[PDB]
Amino acid sequence: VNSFSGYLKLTDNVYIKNADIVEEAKKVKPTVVVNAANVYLKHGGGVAGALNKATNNAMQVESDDYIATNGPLKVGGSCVLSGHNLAKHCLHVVGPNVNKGEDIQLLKSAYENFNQHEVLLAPLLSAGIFGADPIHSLRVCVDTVRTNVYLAVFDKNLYDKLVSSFL
Ligand SMILES: O[C@@H]1CCN(c2ncnc3[nH]ccc23)C1
Repeated sequence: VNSFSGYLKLTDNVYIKNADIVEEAKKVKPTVVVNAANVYLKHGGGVAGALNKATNNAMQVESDDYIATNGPLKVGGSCVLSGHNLAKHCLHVVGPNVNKGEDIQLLKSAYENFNQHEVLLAPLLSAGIFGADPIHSLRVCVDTVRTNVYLAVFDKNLYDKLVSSFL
């Protein structure tokens, strides 16, 4: 039993809700919140910009030190950093950005990072400003993640479409 509330159950392990991931994280304080990161951990917009703003830029400060030490992530890769005031940990995961011409097959690799964590709050990878089809992202999520994932879909209109089209 966990403290996530109001989710629709899609499969044995995937749950979905129309919600703002920032406000959800602040309420639940999950062990792991997933960020929709880029390889440089430049949290400008989308989910990343919103999470960083909620940390008063502490996420960006920590991220800049991470990059200075380690260099960029790989597309499809991830790193674990602090969750600041939002969660114990933040798993920064880089899904392909279609608006940069990145390979969509890497979306499965991106979701595989979730399997290293027993429970996560997460967005649909590569959705929103990353330019992928959210229905496809949800399909890859369900077919790749085996751990317990609580998906927050910000757009209510998008949430309703995701539920009604789910196979
Ligand atoms: O890529 C799409 C576009 C934005 N996005 C989000 N998902 C869940 N919570 C969020 N809060 C702020 C943005 C956001 C997914």
